[PDB]
Amino acid sequence: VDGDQCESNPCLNGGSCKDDINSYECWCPFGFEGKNCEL
Repeated sequence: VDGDQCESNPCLNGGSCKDDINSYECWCPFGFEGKNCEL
């Protein structure tokens, strides 16, 4: 489980962590952006 980028919900504000291939993608609610939804 090396593609366990959704271990401790890295994304912020109250977003979800989705996986792609090797790395992850965060899914933020409508109005938030960033790598780990920081804005």
